[PDB]
Amino acid sequence: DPIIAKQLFSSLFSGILKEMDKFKTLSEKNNITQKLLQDFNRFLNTTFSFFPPFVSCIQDISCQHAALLSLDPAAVSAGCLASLQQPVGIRLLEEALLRPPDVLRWVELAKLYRSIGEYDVLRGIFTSEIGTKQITQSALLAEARSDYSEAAKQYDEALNKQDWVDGEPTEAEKDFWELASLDCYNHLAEWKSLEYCSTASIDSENPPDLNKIWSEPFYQETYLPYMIRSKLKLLLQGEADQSLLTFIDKAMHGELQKAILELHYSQELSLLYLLQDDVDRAKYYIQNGIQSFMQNYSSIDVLLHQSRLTKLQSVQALTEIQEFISFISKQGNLSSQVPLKRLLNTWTNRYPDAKMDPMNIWDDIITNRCFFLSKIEEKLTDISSLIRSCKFSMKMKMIDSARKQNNFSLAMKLLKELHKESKTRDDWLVSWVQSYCRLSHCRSRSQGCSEQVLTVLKTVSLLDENNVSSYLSKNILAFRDQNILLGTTYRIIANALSSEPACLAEIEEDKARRILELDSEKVIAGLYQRAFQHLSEAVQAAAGVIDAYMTLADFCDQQLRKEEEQAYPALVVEKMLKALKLNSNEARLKFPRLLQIIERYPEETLSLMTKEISSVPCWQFISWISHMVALLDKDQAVAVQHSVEEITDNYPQAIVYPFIISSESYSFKDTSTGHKNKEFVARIKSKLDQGGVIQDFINALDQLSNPELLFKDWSNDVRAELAKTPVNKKNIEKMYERMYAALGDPKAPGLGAFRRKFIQTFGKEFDKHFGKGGSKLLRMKLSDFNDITNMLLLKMNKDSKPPGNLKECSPWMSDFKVEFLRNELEIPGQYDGRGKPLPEYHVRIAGFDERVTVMASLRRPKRIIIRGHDEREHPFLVKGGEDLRQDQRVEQLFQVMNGILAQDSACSQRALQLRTYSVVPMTSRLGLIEWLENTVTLKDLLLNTMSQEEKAAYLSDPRAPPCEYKDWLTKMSGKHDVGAYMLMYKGANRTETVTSFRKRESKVPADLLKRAFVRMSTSPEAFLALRSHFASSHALICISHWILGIGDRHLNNFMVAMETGGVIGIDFGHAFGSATQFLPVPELMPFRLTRQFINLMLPMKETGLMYSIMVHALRAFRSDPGLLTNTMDVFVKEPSFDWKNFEQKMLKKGGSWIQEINVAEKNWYPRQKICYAKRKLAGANPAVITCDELLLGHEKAPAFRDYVAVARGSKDHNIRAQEPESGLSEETQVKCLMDQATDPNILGRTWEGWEPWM
Repeated sequence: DPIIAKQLFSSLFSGILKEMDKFKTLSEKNNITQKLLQDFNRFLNTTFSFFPPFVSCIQDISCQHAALLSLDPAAVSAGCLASLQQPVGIRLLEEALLRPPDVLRWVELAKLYRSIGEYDVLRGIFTSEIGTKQITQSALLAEARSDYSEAAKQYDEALNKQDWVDGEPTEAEKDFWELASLDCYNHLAEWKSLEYCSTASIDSENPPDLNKIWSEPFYQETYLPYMIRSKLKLLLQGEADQSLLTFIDKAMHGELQKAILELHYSQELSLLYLLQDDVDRAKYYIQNGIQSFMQNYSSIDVLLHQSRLTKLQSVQALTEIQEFISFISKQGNLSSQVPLKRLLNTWTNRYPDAKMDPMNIWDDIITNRCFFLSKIEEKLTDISSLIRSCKFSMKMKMIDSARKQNNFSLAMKLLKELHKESKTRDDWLVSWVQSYCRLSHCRSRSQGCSEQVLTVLKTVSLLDENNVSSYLSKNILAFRDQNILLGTTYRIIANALSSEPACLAEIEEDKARRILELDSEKVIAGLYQRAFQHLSEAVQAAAGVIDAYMTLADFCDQQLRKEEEQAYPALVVEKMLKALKLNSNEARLKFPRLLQIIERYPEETLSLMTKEISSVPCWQFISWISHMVALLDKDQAVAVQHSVEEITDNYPQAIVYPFIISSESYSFKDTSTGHKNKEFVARIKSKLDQGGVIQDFINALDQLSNPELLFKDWSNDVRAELAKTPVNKKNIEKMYERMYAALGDPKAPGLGAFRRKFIQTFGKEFDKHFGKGGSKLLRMKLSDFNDITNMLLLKMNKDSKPPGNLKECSPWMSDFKVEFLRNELEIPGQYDGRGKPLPEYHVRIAGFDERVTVMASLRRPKRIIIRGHDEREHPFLVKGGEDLRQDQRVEQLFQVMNGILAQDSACSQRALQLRTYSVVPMTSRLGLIEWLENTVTLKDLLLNTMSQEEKAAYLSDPRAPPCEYKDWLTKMSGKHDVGAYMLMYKGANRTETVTSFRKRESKVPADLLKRAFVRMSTSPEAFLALRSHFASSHALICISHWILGIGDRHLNNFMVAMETGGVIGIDFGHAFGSATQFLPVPELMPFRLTRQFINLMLPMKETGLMYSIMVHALRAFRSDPGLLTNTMDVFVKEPSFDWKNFEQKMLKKGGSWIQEINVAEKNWYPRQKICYAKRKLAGANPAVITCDELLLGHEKAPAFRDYVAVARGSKDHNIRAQEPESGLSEETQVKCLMDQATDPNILGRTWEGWEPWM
């Protein structure tokens, strides 16, 4: 076994080098270490067989001592690239680049990061380190998205510069421009311009590409693959070129020119010998290619993902070469057409996937298949059309996949190269024209309003071509799609010149007259009619008609939300319900729009609403069941009664827990239409929970929650109502029954659920103190004294034992053991939209477990370890007293959020997906949350990475960052409580707080997250995997907690997954902007990007991985039809939190918000939150929205202009003070977001529990 020999030598040598340090002082020690360094250089230079547990052995023992770190940047990179052991040379070069020699080290580290994928870390060092110009930054910005036309334009516009008098570019960024030009010319199909750029550096005047590349081997690694690739890829379509054949012939004579050429490529060699018509050498080289693939794939480590992916994305082309050789060697395939037709039918069914394979894979497979079909049509001397139709269909599928990955300069050249063939038949023409129009519609979603008219005024005249002169009367699926795309075209024009009213028509010469022939307000209303007519013609003419419904539906819906400043409510309701009658999901999230339009326009279209909802499969409302059953109290519930009856008759388990939350509060009417509704609610209450076990289940769960932290909630309920004025009658009398049901006589909890073990020590002990309560407190009406309740509430927690130690505390569950058909429970947490469910195969609960575990918080939830009838064990979390509906709402928002992420190409290629869980509110004040296995909170991870002494030095010391902030706030203001923040904004300037923040954040250990990810990783090939996952997950939740504005992101709202290193986001108390608007000391930062998240990525900068993930996710978010805005609108206009639930849930945790109701009762305003979220989704300065929220919630306060001055910028140091208010872009938006999150003027002035330094 070579691995244990590697480990034994790597431990023995380091032990000897450690033990020699007593004698052999610094005179001889330096000579010994330089001789060891020279011998290691000699090993790496004279090796010829790169044995990987030898190469990795010497590169592992050099990295651990600070004398061999300056080993050999030229040899380390070559040994790791040839030995396929890159993540140890990466660690070696990074440890050298910590602590010119430090320029070629960045060149070799970029060479090592380029080979394992990792193109986001690669761009992050070509800006911070290989910089010194202002055109490299613009070119890399244009290449970070799939825009390799301007990005390669401004590289050849900078290599052949002449003077450029501001300095001279170095010799490290002068060939980097050539290499990046080769990359960007390779990303398109620029095959005539890649060979010239790759051969224009070895020599001049038609250079000798025969032996000049074989000496000075820098021309052998970089300029050789691009030359042979660009010449073969231009040979495969038909030319002569006579340059690669002769070079391969003259290079296949020797071993120095033969071993490299037959080891590295061999598949280019098989394609070349197939071009030279001989098959046996091609057979030998394709079998050598398959064997070399197997040898390479067996050496990449399994947890280096995307290296195995880009390795495995070539087996289809390899196997298609082998399959073409096998198809052409037989003689039965020649003279008969059925194996050819079977080959075509298996070719047009095995595509690479759109949206997931990059376009070089598509380019390889389609160019190979067209070469194969040309060879087959050569050897088979109708049948000429059956191959042309295959080639046309494959090329059009390639273009349709190319558009979806935002390759528009690559799709336009394919559409222009395919136009001449798409002329003879009409269906080819309409597919080409509709692909053209779809490309123009998906292209214009990012240009400004002045160019959005220009890019779609081209696709109007080419629809006045043929395919209208008697084609769209024989076929109907094209006649629908043309009307859909023309309506969308006029929609983009009419919304384009309405945001900018007339200046877009002013910047025109005849295009304004071409607009107006189809002022300044009477043409917009004509273009909306021109959009409406074409969108309404389509529904009169599976995903061929539900789009025809839903585009018209969303156009009329945005017309109504614009008209709020017509018989359109008739056209929204039917044309959304007829598409929900088919299985849709874009029509399934838009149903509360119908529930709001039938309320706001109720005088018409309501019997139509009943007649249209009367025939719908009643499983497409289980996501919206808690919205239709909250209409049971309210007037006009006759539009939804048959669906509730159908659900209670078919699935009487998935309506129960929304029924208990809505029967808790119901104030019915007295009119004749409000007369049958009481009978209906009584009917469903009688026919549901018929066995009488769901209420006993909920009662047995309610006995598990702590009552000592429920007496707190009852005291806060009664002291907020009784102790203001003696005019509010009998509310305390109606609300004392809730306290009497859980405390008082001991037979009432036995009648409710069971004889508790807690009531023997609670309800028997608190009788001689609560006889006074039952006598006087039931009829008190004094509203003056509460210390007699405070002194017993203070003594009730010194004798109470939150250890219950068993499941015998709630003994209905300890002996569950179901017997027969007596209404089995079916454990909650299923039935979430998602087609027609199968209730027989759902997990039924078949036992509890005899252990309880209390989680550490203030509210103390309880984890239960119950079992299932599949003999699994599910743990859950019981939280009693708290309305968990809002967490369920925002997790549904996270579900639609990472459903819209997975539809994006550049996000699904990196596998960006938010981590969700399940929350069920069984009744109000009682719910059930999922539990996550083997996860630790972020503060506990950082607190257990430390040592045993520095923990005490960090927690208990006067110079600790906790106590120093309190001393600083005492010094700057004067008062020793909250309110000193209000005087610190006016008693301090910028520089003092910035220097004090640096001085107090230079006291925590900087290597606190790298130490945690290196303590548990055991390998350099696992350190990379555990760090990049943490980076991607934290960047995704940082950008996702900003659109729907979530504050309070302190160190306990993040849970890391200690087997793979990924963060979870929890605890959504602030959903829209409220931590800055209603807390006393606001939160001015967008998210949490502190020092530890910065120092994890050293020596790389924040302009790499986190920057690219945030920009890609934000561009995924703000390119939508409006699903997220509609769902957030439905979330805020749901009447369950009208400042009262807000103040109750802020009361139940005693922090900083205390005793504030004078203006916030009349300043909730659910239109404002949607206005601000839509405004920041439309592109806005992140310090303008913050100042608007501070204006909305903090005026008539002393330090308000200081709030604006701190969270506005400084115009000298801050990039967010130099940019305009609106009309921004994604890259500059993320730049201002990173400037606001990392700002010592902000983090020096922030809440003391948010902990900005760590």
